[PDB]
Amino acid sequence: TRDQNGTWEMESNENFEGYMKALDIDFATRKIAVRLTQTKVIDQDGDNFKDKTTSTFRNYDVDFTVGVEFDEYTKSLDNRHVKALVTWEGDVLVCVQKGEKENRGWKKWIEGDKLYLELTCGDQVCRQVFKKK
Amino acid sequence: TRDQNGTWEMESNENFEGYMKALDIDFATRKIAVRLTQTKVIDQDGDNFKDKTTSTFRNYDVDFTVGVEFDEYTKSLDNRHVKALVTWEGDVLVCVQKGEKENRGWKKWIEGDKLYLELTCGDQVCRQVFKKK
Ligand SMILES: *C/C=C(C)/C=C/C=C(C)/C=C/C1=C(C)CCCC1(C)C
Repeated sequence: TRDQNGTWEMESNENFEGYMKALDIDFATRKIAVRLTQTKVIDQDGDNFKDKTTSTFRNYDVDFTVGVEFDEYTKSLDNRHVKALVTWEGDVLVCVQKGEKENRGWKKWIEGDKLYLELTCGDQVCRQVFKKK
Repeated sequence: TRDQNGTWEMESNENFEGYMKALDIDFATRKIAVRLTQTKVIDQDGDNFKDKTTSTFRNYDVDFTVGVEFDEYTKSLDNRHVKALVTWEGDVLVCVQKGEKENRGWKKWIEGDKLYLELTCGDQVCRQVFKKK
């Protein structure tokens, strides 16, 4: 078939590094690129093609109900089991992940059109700010 | 407020390295992660949350008509101009990218539920396989 329409998810990628080196793509970029999954969206109508390639490293999906403890396997992060509980403290959503790691959890809250997330583990704190699309 | 619904685009990310290290995420993995932009999709109904964070690197878009030569600027790849021409050889879609690099182009074809993409540049060949979602 000549019909290449569809949404296509990468299954394998052989010698992407060699090809990128031939193009002179910088080292930093290649090191990232080889690790990414790619998704390809092809819109084909007769002889007209629109091709969109997107690259992704890892996803993280978590579902929870506030006030309901749950077993959480942090797959594709550090791969541990923790007992997670998310509760409200004012308008701050607060998560504690009980497990091997001390002081593990997070805080997530809104101010104006921005979302603030503070991730904690051990004595380390990571602070992230998101803007609404 | 407590409504955190929406699609959220990361604006900044402080000490992500510190946090991943405390989690014992491996060095190479940390170095890729710190570079990527994240998008957070939150679906909230009352106290029920579904959270999906996606880490992404680059995108590449190209539109063309089979048989019509066009100037391709490879923005976000090697940032060069090639005169690209895409043609059919049987059921294989074949592009030649004429410019500075020799043997530059690609081939795309369907076999079953799979899409095959061979990318070439200089003495290098990259082979990719995609499955329809
Ligand atoms: C017909 C479909 C084509 C030619 C798809 C081409 C996609 C690439 C040549 C991949 C480009 C990327 C890199 C070279 C590194 C950054 C990540 C990508 C996937 C955008």
